[PDB]
Amino acid sequence: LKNAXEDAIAELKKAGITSDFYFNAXNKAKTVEEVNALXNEILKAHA
Repeated sequence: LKNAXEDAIAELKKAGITSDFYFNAXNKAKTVEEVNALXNEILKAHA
C-alpha cells in the first residue's frame, strides 16, 4: 500500500475481477476517495 493506483490494480488483479473490469475501474477512479469506494465496492461485490 504505497499508492491506493498500483496497489488497487494489484489487489484486484490477484482477486480476479471477471477479466479486465478492474483495469477499467484504472481510468474511472482518479481521486483516492473514489479508489477506496469504487476498491471496496468491487472487492465486497465479488467477495
